[PDB]
Amino acid sequence: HHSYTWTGALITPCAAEESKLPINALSNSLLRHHNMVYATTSRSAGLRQKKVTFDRLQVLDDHYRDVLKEMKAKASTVKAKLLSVEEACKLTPPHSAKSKFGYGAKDVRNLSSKAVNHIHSVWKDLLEDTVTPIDTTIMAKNEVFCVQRKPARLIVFPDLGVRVCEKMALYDVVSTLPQVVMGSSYGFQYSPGQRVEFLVNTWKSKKNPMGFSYDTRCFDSTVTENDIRVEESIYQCCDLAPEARQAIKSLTERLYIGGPLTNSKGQNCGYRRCRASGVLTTSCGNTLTCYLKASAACRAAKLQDCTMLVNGDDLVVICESAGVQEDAASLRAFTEAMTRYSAPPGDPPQPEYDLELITSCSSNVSVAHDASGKRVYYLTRDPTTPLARAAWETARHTPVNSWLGNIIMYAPTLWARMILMTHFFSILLAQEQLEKALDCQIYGACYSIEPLDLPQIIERLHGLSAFSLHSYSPGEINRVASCLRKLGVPPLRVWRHRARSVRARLLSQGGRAATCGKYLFNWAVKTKLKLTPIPAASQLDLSGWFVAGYSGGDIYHSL
Ligand SMILES: CCc1ccc(/C=C2\SC(N[C@@H](c3ccc(F)cc3)c3nnn[nH]3)=NC2=O)o1
Repeated sequence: HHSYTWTGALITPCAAEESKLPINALSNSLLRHHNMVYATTSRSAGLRQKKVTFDRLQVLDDHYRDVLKEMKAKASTVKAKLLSVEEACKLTPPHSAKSKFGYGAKDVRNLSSKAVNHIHSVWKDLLEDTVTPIDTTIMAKNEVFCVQRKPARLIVFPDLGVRVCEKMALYDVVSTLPQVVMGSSYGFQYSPGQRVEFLVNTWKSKKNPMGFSYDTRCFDSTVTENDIRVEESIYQCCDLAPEARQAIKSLTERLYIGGPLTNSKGQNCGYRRCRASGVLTTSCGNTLTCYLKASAACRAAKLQDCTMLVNGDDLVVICESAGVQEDAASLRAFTEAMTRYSAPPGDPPQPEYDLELITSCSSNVSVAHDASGKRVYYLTRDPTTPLARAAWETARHTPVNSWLGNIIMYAPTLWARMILMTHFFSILLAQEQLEKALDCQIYGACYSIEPLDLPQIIERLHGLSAFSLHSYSPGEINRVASCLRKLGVPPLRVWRHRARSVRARLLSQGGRAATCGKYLFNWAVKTKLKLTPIPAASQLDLSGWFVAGYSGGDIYHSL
């Protein structure tokens, strides 16, 4: 029951890898302590392998099965449709990994005959063959972090032709089933403000609120063949075309359950018997499996009035405190139950009685004040990683622009507004690229977004309050200030000055550019403006922006 097996061949890169933070003429204006930023490479792949390789044990009891039966009952009310080849193709990221069969993402998106014919042939093979394991590629991810160094994460994905077939058979499923099965507990259905709203309204729902987060040690490796088959049983509960049932069955047996691992050089690196992190069902499956195990675990632990919030492998639980002593005991029972379900904790879960002290999805609730001085809750997080990546993206263009995604997701925060917005808008203006669409990711899906639309986008996801928040909490203030000292980032005084400069230059531009200056940097001037709803803000089609998670799902969308 080992998560993985290895032949000994090394996980190889498909291009030159940089470890040290690239430096340019802009670097210092943001960060001085360059040696604290690094990017993980294949060189550490070996360390990760040893961490994610272990034997799994599972003891499923009646609570587990009772929760599963309930989940299947909700799942049966779901009706999913097969996606056409064209539809699935249009969902393919312009820069997705090219197929090993003579065509790439560009060919897929343009519906080239070669790409369509191969896709159709792969689809046919899935319907006729439900046994032969599908090949996958294992790569060491290149991610940027701040020191104090972690080994590179691994990514396992099948060929482009297969990814397109996954979409056809399961896109509609993984996009709609989770919300029906888990209801208000499915986190990807909420925007940042909606997630904060759900957490506060839930916290208040309890007379004696108590909450905690649960971090499973390498969740993907804890997923057993049973878990993957259980997820399939849930999918099959949906009303599906017979052709889709066969495709989902086949993908489960040949890909999801496990298969061979091939490095970028074509050598067999080993075999996988756990969750593949680079497939379409990675997010939905982890969310379903985490919710199933945690729900059953809550019962075993006898937690009162439990309200859960699940996002992939990230879990949040808010319930009725039965006392400080009893809570601690319950939590331990919960952990023991989770462990029996093959989901041991990486870090011991601790009970919190202060919402702001609960961190889930690397984030936490905090409070500030809007123009009217009213108390307003918002989602924030430790700026360290976001700032380390912003430095890298300062001297190196990357496939994913983390700074953009961070600005969109945490626009109300002190650090995103003061630093991220000021810094990158200054750069955009200098290169006159304000209107250039850039790629960023929201909940694992890729989106092409033009900086000039940030104002309208932020107003839609956070409301005008994001443009005028102030008097942040002492806790948040200290955490940001510490980060800035650690990384060597200029003080507010400096950023405010740079913001006025950027703001003035934007206003001169006019059009949307001026809108960016007026709204994004109204906090910089001494005499703030009124700031009213943006007209074109209703034209934006953010329908599929916050519906589900697609981490590793190879999903694309054009705004
Ligand atoms: C990171 C270290 C730090 C210094 C001061 C604070 C706390 C601040 S600044 C602020 N408001 C200003 C602001 C500065 C930068 C921003 F990005 C937003 C708001 C502001 N001026 N005019 N309107 N609002 N409110 C607080 O509690 O944190």
